[PDB]
Amino acid sequence: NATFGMGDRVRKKSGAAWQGQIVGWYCTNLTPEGYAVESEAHPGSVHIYPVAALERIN
Amino acid sequence: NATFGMGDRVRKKSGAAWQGQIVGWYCTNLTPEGYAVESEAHPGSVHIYPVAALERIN
Amino acid sequence: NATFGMGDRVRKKSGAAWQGQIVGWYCTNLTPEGYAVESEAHPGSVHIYPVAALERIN
Amino acid sequence: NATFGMGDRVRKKSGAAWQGQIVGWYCTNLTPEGYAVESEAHPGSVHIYPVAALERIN
Repeated sequence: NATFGMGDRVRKKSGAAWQGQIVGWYCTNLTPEGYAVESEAHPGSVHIYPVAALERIN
Repeated sequence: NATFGMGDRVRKKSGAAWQGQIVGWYCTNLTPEGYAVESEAHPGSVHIYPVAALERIN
Repeated sequence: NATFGMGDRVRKKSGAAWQGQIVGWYCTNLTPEGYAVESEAHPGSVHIYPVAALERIN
Repeated sequence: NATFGMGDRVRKKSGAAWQGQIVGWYCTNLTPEGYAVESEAHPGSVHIYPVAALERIN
């Protein structure tokens, strides 16, 4: 039901930047569809974001 | 292959504290088995950790 | 010029929760007045937020 | 008493990567000397770390 899948390259749409691959997912009441994204610039660094904060890029 | 599953209550074993439910998972080369945990004290706040940093509690 | 000072007890006003003492500060173009807050529930755990996200409590 | 000052360029020494400018500081019992660092790769993104995790670079 997934907007993204593992390995998709995405970026944060606005505010503080973040860009890299989907490496996981999470689900809470506040964020029913969330993803973990490993930075392509800082290997090993991972942030989690709601789907609405991210967009897929080539 | 999962050490934990969704909804398990866990806590960080040492250093900065964290405690609440598993709400997701992630996988990188640095952390091949990682989990997202929603704080039971601060609803909506989620941290991600490697499995070795966490332990299941009742 | 500080809205808060070290040791003030504050909480996040909305969205994911966070509550505890001011333990530091930071400044970027996106967040020209930001604070570090140590959770009173999870000792050692610290989040940083823009001033507009926080409010002082007793 | 500061190891680093505002604007110093630093990087994380090991594990997950992080690199950019010092933009703040914090102090807790677990981390009596900590810094906020804004990523030079992801503008607006800031992480906090203990001094021992960081090193100054040119």
